[PDB]
Amino acid sequence: GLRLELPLDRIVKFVAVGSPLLLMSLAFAQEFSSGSPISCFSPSNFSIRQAAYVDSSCWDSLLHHKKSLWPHKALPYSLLALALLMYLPVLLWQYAAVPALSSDLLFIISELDKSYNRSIRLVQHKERYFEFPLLERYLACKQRSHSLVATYLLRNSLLLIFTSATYLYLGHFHLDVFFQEEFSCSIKTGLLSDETHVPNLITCRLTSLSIFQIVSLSSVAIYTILVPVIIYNLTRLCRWDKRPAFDLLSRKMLGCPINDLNVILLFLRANISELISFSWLSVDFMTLLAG
Amino acid sequence: GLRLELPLDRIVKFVAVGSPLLLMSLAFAQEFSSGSPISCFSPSNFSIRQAAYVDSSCWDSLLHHKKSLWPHKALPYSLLALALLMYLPVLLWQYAAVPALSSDLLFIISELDKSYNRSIRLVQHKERYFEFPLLERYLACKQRSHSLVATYLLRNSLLLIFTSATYLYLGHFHLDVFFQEEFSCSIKTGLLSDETHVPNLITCRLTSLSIFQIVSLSSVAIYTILVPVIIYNLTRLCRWDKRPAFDLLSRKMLGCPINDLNVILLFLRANISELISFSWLSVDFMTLLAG
Amino acid sequence: GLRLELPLDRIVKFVAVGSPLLLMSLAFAQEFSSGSPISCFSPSNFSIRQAAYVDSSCWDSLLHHKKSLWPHKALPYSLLALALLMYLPVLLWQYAAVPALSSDLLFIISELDKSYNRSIRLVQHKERYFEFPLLERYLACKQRSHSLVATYLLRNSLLLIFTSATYLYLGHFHLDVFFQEEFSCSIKTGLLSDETHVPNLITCRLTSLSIFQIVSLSSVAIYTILVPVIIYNLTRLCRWDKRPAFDLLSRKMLGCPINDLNVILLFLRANISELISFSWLSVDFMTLLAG
Amino acid sequence: GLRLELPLDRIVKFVAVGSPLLLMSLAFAQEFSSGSPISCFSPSNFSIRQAAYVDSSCWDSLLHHKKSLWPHKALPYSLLALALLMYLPVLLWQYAAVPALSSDLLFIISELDKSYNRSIRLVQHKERYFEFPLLERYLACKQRSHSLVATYLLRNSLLLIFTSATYLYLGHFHLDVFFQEEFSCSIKTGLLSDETHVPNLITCRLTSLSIFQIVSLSSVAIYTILVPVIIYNLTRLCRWDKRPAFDLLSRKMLGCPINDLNVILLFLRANISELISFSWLSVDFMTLLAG
Amino acid sequence: GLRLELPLDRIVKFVAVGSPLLLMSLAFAQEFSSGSPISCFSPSNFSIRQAAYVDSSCWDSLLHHKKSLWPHKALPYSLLALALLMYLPVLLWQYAAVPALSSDLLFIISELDKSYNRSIRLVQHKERYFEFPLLERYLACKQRSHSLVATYLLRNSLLLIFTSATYLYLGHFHLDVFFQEEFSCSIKTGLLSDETHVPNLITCRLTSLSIFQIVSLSSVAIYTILVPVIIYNLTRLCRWDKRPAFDLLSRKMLGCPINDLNVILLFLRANISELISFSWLSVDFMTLLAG
Amino acid sequence: GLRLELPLDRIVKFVAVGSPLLLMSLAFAQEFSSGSPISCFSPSNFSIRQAAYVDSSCWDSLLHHKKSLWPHKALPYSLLALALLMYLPVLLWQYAAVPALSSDLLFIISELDKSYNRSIRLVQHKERYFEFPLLERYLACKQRSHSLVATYLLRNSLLLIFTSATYLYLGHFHLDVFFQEEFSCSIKTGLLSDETHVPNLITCRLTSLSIFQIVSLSSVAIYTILVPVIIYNLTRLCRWDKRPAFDLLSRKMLGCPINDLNVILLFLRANISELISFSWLSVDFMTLLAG
Amino acid sequence: GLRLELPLDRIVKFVAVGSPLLLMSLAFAQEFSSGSPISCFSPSNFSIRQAAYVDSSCWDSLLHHKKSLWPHKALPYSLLALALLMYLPVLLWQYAAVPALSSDLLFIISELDKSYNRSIRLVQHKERYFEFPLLERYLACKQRSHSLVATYLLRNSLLLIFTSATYLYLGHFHLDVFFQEEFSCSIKTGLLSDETHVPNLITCRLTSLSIFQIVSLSSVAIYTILVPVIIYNLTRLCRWDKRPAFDLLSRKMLGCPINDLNVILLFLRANISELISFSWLSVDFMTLLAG
Repeated sequence: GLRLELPLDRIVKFVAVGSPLLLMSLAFAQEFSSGSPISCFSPSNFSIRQAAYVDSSCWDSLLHHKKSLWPHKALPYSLLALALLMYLPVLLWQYAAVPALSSDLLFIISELDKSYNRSIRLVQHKERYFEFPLLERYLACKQRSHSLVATYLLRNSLLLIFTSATYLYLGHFHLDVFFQEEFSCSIKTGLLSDETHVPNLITCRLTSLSIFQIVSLSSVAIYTILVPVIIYNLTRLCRWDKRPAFDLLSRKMLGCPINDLNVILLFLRANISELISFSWLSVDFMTLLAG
Repeated sequence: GLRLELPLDRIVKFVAVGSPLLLMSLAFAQEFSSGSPISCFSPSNFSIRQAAYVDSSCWDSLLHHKKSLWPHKALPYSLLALALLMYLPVLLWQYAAVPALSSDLLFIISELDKSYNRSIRLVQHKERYFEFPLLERYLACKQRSHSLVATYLLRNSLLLIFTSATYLYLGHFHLDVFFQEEFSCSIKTGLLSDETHVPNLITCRLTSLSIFQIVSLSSVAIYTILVPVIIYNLTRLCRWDKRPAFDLLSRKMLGCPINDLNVILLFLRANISELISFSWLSVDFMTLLAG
Repeated sequence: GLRLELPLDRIVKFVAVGSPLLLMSLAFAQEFSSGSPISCFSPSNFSIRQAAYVDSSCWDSLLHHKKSLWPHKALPYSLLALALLMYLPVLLWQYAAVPALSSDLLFIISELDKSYNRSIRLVQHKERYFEFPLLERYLACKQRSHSLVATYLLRNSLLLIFTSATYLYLGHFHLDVFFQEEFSCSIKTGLLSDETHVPNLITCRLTSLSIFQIVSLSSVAIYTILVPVIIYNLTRLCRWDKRPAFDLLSRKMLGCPINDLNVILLFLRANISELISFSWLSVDFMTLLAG
Repeated sequence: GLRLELPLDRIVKFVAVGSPLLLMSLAFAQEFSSGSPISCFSPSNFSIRQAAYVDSSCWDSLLHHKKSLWPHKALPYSLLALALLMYLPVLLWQYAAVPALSSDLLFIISELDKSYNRSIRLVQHKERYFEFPLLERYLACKQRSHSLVATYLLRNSLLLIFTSATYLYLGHFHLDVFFQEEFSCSIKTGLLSDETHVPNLITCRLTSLSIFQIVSLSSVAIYTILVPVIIYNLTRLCRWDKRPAFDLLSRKMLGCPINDLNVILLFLRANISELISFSWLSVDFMTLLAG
Repeated sequence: GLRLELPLDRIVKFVAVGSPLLLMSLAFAQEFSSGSPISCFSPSNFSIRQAAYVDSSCWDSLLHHKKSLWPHKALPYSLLALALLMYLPVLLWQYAAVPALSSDLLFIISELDKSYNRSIRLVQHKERYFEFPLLERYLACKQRSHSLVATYLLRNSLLLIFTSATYLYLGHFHLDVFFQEEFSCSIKTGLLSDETHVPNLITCRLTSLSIFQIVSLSSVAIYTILVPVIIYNLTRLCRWDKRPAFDLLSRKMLGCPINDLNVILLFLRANISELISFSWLSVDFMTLLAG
Repeated sequence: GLRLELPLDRIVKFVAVGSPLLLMSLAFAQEFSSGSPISCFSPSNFSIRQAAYVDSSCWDSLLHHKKSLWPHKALPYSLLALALLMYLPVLLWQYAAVPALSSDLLFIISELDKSYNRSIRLVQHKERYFEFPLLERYLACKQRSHSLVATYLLRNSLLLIFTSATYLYLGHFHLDVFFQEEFSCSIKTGLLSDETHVPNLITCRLTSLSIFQIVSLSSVAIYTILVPVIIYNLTRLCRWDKRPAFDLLSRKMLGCPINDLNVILLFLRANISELISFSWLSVDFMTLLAG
Repeated sequence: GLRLELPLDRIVKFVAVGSPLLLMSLAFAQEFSSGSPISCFSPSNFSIRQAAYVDSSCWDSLLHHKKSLWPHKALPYSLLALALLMYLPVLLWQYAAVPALSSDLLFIISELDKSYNRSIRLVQHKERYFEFPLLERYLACKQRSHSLVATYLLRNSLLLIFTSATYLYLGHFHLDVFFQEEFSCSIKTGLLSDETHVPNLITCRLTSLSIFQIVSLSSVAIYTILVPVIIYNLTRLCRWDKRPAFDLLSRKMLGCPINDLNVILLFLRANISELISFSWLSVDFMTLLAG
C-alpha cells in the first residue's frame, strides 16, 4: 500500500492528460450533430446533388483564393496528439524510475523501523553511532549516484518543452485565422473548367468558428495555469530538505543537493504515515518519548 | 472507517457541484432534439441551401443590428465552468487538510480510549492530573498553531466568493437579454454585399428562450438558498464549543477561539460514535458509571 | 443489520418519490417521439421554412389571443421539482434523527439482553427492582426530552403540506386549460407587422393534450390515495403503545404520550426479531419459561 | 435459506405480473417504429403541413362522426395499470404475513429438531406425552387465532377480483370496436369552420388494429388459464392436510380447518427438506429407525 | 454440486428453446431495417400521403382479391409462442420431479458410500446380506411406486406432441402461400367507394418472402433433426440398465422395467463421479481391490 | 485446474468458429449502412414510390433475364450456418470424450505421484516390478480398448469433411457470379403485364460486389491455411510417442499405435507440469536424483 | 506472480497492435458519418434515383478513365489485416516459449534461494564448490541447447519483416494516388451504352482524401519510430550480460553468447525482485552481509 507519486504530480498529470481529450470530445460531438461543418451559398439552379458536391469539394480543398485554412480540418487530430505527448512522460516515469525506488523505499523503511525498535530499549534507561553500519554505507553509496534524479528532472523538463511547443504551434497557426468565418472557394480549377454553368467563385462559411475560438482560448489558459506548478515541482528539490537514526540522517545532510538522496528523502517525507509517526505529530524529551 | 467530513458540508458540496451539471444537461439534451436553436424567416425564393446558409450565418454572428446576444451561445460552457469552480475547494480540502487531521484524530482517539481505560481502574475504588503529560503537551502545541484552520476558513470563503461572482455575472449579462426572442440579423456585410437578390435585413427568432429563462431563474434561486448554510458553517467555530480526560479538555477551554483546537474538537464531537459513548447518551455519578 | 425505518414509511417514500419521476419520463419519451408538441395550419404558399418558423414562434409564445397556456410548456420541470420536494423530508430524517436513535436503540437492546440473561438465573429458582438503575435513570432522562419526536412529526407535516401545495397548484392552474386543444396564435406583433403576406391569425393545435390530462388525473388520484396512510402514521403515536424488564417498562407507562419514549418504543416493537423473542410468539408461566 | 412461498404461487405471480408488461412492450415498440399510429387520406391540394395537422387532430380527437374509439389511445396505460394491480397483493403478502410466519416457522423447526433428538435416546432402548409442554401450549394458542389465514385468503380473493374486473373491462369496451379499422373524422367544428378549402369529412384508418386484436385475445386467454390454478390454491387448505412429535401433531388434527395451523402445516410440508427427512423418504419400525 | 439433468436433455432443451427465438430475432431485425414489409405500385397522381395510406391499408387488410395471406403478418408472434410451448415441459420437470429425486439421490449416495466403507473392513481379511436392511426396504418401496417415471415420460411426450403440432401448422398454412410474392389489394370497399379518383385494384408486393421461406425451411429441418434424439431418450429406459452393494442392486434387477428404480439408476450411472469410482475405471479381484 | 485440450486444437477451434462470425458481421454492418444492397436505373417519369417498388421487386426476384444470382442474397445465412457446422465437433468432444478422460487422467496422475513417492525411499539406499499391479492391469485393460480414440479421430475427420464441403460450395457457386455487377431485371411477368407505362427491361446494379469478393477470397485463404495444422494434429498420434514407473510405461511401449493409450500419453505429456517435473527439466543418476 | 515478459516488449506489442486498430476506427467512424465516401456531379435532369445509381456505380468501379484507385476502397480491411499480422508473433511467444521458460525460471529461483540459505550458515563463521551439483549439471545442459533462443530471435525477426512489408506496400501503392481527389468515371460501358441520355463521362470527387493522407503519414511515422526499439531488443543479448552461487554463475560466463543461458539470465535480471535482493541494492563484505 505504498504511495509512489507526489500528490501534486498526480493532479498535474490528470489535468494535462484529461483536458485535451475533453476539448477533442467537445469538438467531435458538435460537428456530428450539426451535420456539415461548412456551408456554401450555391446558385439557385444547382439542383440538390451539385450543391452537395460543391460543399464536399470546398471542405476538402479549404483554400481561400482572394490564404490557407487547414487548422480547421486538423483540430481534433492535433488535439489527440497532445494527449499522447502528455502521456509519454508518465510512461517514462512508470517504466524507468519506480521499480528501483520502490525497493529503495521498502528497504529503508524496514531498517528505519528496526533502528527505532532497537533505540526503544535504549530509551527506557556510546554503542549507537556504529550500531547501524548499513544506514551509513548504503546511504553513502546512494548519495554518490546520479541514477534516477536525472529521470525526475527530465520528466518535468519534457512537460515544459511540450508546453512550449504547444504555445508555439497555437500562436503561429491559430492566430492568423481568427475572425475569419467565410472565404471564396473555387472548384473551376481542374477538369471542371471550360464549363459555363458553374460560377467562377462560390462563397462559403465556416459553421464552427465558435468551437475553434473556445478550444484555442481554453487550452491556452489552462496550459498557462499549469506552468507555475510544474516549475515549483522542478525547483522543490533545489533547496535542501529539512524537517538517533534521524541524527545520522542529518549527519550527512550537506553538500550539493543534486543526488539520489534528495528524491528518496522527499518520498520518505511524503510517506511518513507508513511508519510510527506518533512522535512526529507532537513537534524531558526522553520522558515524553517514554510513552 | 473514520468520518472526515461534516454532514452539512457533504450535502453542500453535492448540491453545488451537481446542480450546474444537471442544468447543463437540461440544455444540451434540448437543442440536439429540436435541431437548430434558431430559426429565420428567409424569403420564398431562397431554394433550400440558401436558407440553411442564412440560418448558420445568423447563428454564428448572433448580433442584433437595430445589441449583442452572445450569452445564448455560451450558456452550457459557462455552466460547465461553474462545475470546476465549485469542485476546486473540495480538491483543496482533500489534498491539503485531511492527511494531517486524519493522523491528529487517530492519535487523540487512541489516547483518549487509553485514558478512559486507565480511569476505569480508578472508578472501582491525586495521581491523575500528571497522569497524562502527552494530552497536555501535544494539545498545547496544537492550540498555538494556525495550520489547518486557515484552510477550513478559506474553503468556505472561496465558495462565497464564487457565488458572488456567479451573482455578478448573471445580473450583469443575462438581465439585459430577457424578453428578447427575435432580432434582425444581417449577412450583407462582407463579400456578399453589392448583390441584389438577398434582402438587407432578415428576421430571426431564438427557439430556446424558455430554457434560458428557466436555467437562469433556477440557478439564482438555488445559489441564493445555498448561502445561509455556508455562512452558518463558517460561523460555527466562532462560538466556543461546549458539551477525567474531559476535565483536562475543559481546563484549557478558553481564550481566542481561532486555533486548530476548535476544528479537531468539532470533528471529535461529530465522530463521538467511534469511542465508547455509553455514558454520553445518559446525560451517585460514580455508581452510575460503575456499570 | 438493524432496521431503522418503519415498513409503511418505506413504501410511502418510495411511491411519493418514484411516481413523479415515472410521470415525467412518460412525458419526455412522447414529445421526443412525435417531434413537435404543437402543429399549426400555415397557409399553402408558406414554402417550408416559414412553416417551421411559425411553429417555433407559436410554441415559444403560447398565448391564445381571442388566455395563457403556459402549464403545457412547464409540465416536466414542474413534475421534476415535485421529486426534490418529496425527497427533502427523507434527507431530513436521514441526516437529523437516525444517528442519535441508532445509538439509543443499540444501547437499550444490549442492556435489555443483559437484563434478560440476569433474570434467567432467577427463573430457575427482592433484589430485582433496584437491579437495573440504568434502565430507570436513562429512561427517565429520555422521557423528559423532546428531541427527535419533533423531527418525526415534522417529516409527516412537511409531506402533508407539500401534498396540499400540489393540490392547490393543480386545481388552480391545470383546471382552466382542460378541453382546450387549439388556439389562435399570432406572430404579427413585433417587427413582422406591416407586412401583408403573413395572415393576421394562425390556428394551432396542441398534440399532447392526452398526456396532459392523463398525468394530471393520475397524479391527483395517487396523491389522494397517499394521504390516509400519512395521517395514520402521524396519528400512530398519539395512542399509548401497549403490548421483569418489561414490568419496569410498564411502570413508567403513563402520562402525556408526546415524548421521545414513544418513538423508541415503536422502533423497539418493529425490531423485536433482533433479541430473543422465543417467549413473544407464545402469547405455570415460570414452568413454561424454564425451557 | 428458508423458503417462504409455495412454488405454485411463485409462478402465478410471475406470470400475472410479467405478461401485461410484455404485452405493453409489444405495443410501445411498434408505434414508435411505424411512425404515426393512424393515417388519413387528405385531399391532393393540402401541401405537406396541413396533412400532418389533419393527422394530429384526428388522432387527438378520435371520434367517429357517422361512436367513440378511445380504447385505442389508452391501451398501453391501461395495460401498465394492470401490472400495479397484480403487484399489489404480492406487496401485501410481503409486508403483512411473512415476518410473523418466518419466526413461527423457525421456532417450530428448531423445537421439532430438538424433540426428534430427544426421542433418539428413547429409540435405542411413559414420560413422553408431557415431555413437550411448549409444543402443546404454543400450538393450542396458534390454533385459536385467525391472524394470517385471513391475509392468505384475501390475497387470492384480490387476484380473483382483479381478474374479474379485467374481464368486465375488456368485454365491455374492446368488444364494440373490433373489426373497425377506419372512421370519418372531422376538424371543421371549432374556429376552422366557415372556411371552404377544407372538406367536411376526412376518412382516416387505424394502422394498429392487429396489435389491438392480438393483445386483447392473448390477455383474455392467459387470464382465463390463470384462474383454475388460483382457485386450486385457494381451495387447497379447505381439505384437512394429512401426511412421537408427529403423533402429538395428529392429536390435535381435527375440527374446523380454518385456523393459522393449516397454513403453517402447509409451509412445513413444503419445507420438509430443512430438517432430517431421512425417515420421510422410506414411507420392526424401531429397528429400521435405529440406523 | 450434484448433476440433476442428463447431458442429452440439456442440449435438447437448449436447441428447442433457443432456435425459435433466434428465428424470431432474424425476422424482427429485418423489417425494422427495410421499413415497410410491403410495397404498392400506386398511380402517379397520388401525391405522397395517399400512397402511404394505400400501403398501410393493404398491409392491414392483407387479402388477395382475385386467398388470404395472414401468416405473413403473424410470423414473429407465432414463433414466440413456440418458445413458451417448448419452455413449458422444462418448467414441469423443474417444479415437479427434481425436489423428490434430489433427496432420493443424496440419501442413496450417502448410504452407498457408507456400505462401501463398511465392506472395506471386510476386504482386508456371512453377516453381509442382512447388513443393509435399509437398502432393501427402501429400494423395494420405491420399486413398487410409479411417481416420477410418469413425469419423465410425459415431458418427452409433450415435446413430441408439440413438434407434431408445429408440423401440422406449418404444412397446413405456410405451404399454400409459397411462391406468392404479389397480390391485388383493394381499398374501394367501405366508405371510400363511389369515388372515381382511386382505381379499382392496386398491385402490391411482399418484400419479405425470402425471410418467410428461410424461416419455414430452417424450422422444419431442425425440428426434423430433433425428433430421433427425443425418441432415443424416451426409449432409453425401456431396456433394462446393466453395468457387495452392487450385488444387492443386481438381486432385484428384474421384472417389468417401468418403475421409479430405472430413472434413479440412470441418474446414478450418469453421476458416478460423485462417489469413489476408483474401481469403476479398471473394468485376484480382492487383491486388486486391496489398494 | 487440469488442462483437458491440446494448445493447437484450442487455437484451431477458435479460428474456425470466430472467422465466419467476423465475416458475417462485416457483411451485416455494411448493407444496414448503405441502405439498399441494390440500385436500379428507373425511368425519369416513375415518381418516387414506383422506383422503390422496382427496387424491392428486383431485389426479391434476383434473376438475370438475358442466369441466377441467388448467392448474393443468401451470403450471411450461409456464413452463419458454417459457424454451427464448426461448433458441432467441439460439442461432440465436450460431451463425449472429456468425462471419461478426466477421470482416467486424475487416477493415473495420483497413482504416478504415489509410485514416485514410494520409489523415493528406495532412492536413498527386486520388489519393484510387482510393486505396482494396478499400473499394469489397468494399463493393459485400457490398451485393448478403442473407446475414445475413435472420437478423437472423428472430430478432425468431421472438420476436414466440412472444410471440403465449404470448398465445393464456394467453388461451385460463387465462381460463376464473379465480375458480374449488373443485370437486366424484369417485372412485367405477372399481372403487371399488358401495361404500357413500365418498360420491358430495367437495368440494375449490385452495390455489394466488393464485400462478396472480399468475403469469398478471405474465407478460401483462411480455410486453406487451417488444413495443414488439422492434418498434423490427426497424424500426431500415428508415430509412437517417445520421451521405475516410466520403465514400466516403456515396457508396454510397442505394437500397433492405435489404442486409447496414445491419447492419454499425449495428454499426460501435455500436462507434465501438474506432477513433480523437477527431474524432467534436467535431461551418478541416483546421486543427482538424491536432491 | 512471476513476470514473464520484458517491459520494453510489452509496450512494443501494445503499440504495434493498438495503432492499426485505432487508425481503422478513425476511418470507419467518418464514412458512416458523412454518408457516401464519394460524390459525383450528375447532370441537372437526372431526377434523384439516377444520381444515386451513378454514385454507387462509380464507387463500385473506382477506375479513372483518362489509372486505378483501388487502395481507397480497401483501406480499413488492409489496416485490419495488419492487426492480425502484428498479433501473430505474440501468439507464437505465448504458445511456444513461455511454458518451458516458466518452469526453468521457477526451478532456478527456488534452488538459488536454497543455496543462499545454505551459504547463510557459512557466513556467520572448502565444501562449497561441489555443494551444488545441480546448479552445474543443469546449467551445463541448458547452455548446450538452442531451444527457445531461436523463438526469441524469430519473434523480433518476424516483426521486422512485417514492418518492411508494410513499408513496401505503402510506398508502392499509396504514393501514386496522393494529391488525386477527383476522377472521370464512366458507366456507358456495358448494356447502358447506345443510350443518348446519359453523358459519356461523369466527374466524381473523393470526399475522404484527408483521412487517407493522415492515416498513411501517421502509420509511416509510428512504424518508423518502432524500429530502433525492436533492433535494440534483438541486439540486447548479443553482448554478454554482466552484473557463492553468483561466483558459480560467473564461472561458466564465457564463450559464444548464443545459448539458452542468455535469455534465462536476462529474465532473471528482470525479475530480481522475487528473491532476496537486500544485498543487491547496496552495490568487510562479510561483516556487511552479516545483517
